[PDB]
Amino acid sequence: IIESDLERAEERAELSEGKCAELEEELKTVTNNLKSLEAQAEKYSQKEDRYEEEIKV
Amino acid sequence: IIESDLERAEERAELSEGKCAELEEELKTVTNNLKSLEAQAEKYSQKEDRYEEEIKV
Repeated sequence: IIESDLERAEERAELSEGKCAELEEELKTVTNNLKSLEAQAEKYSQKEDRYEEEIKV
Repeated sequence: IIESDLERAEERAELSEGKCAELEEELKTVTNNLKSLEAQAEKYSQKEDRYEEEIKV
């Protein structure tokens, strides 16, 4: 039972590690997509500012 | 011994699950930021156009 629970504890170490690694990849993916969207939103906020500067002009 | 490895493997499952949950929370935070940023990148692209339109007008 204990060996099976070790296999399970280890499986859970692997599953939770596996999944946390999958989440690291999902996280990096959404972080990179966030950075892209943030950079995009920022490029737009910069364009908004360029226009705002030009709007003011 | 197997139990000690189990406890450690379970501990790894808990530590890894800890990380899994932390990454999940970060994933969701970042993903939620991604989504708010998707909304902002688009609202900003729209503002890029509303402002461009204010310039054109």
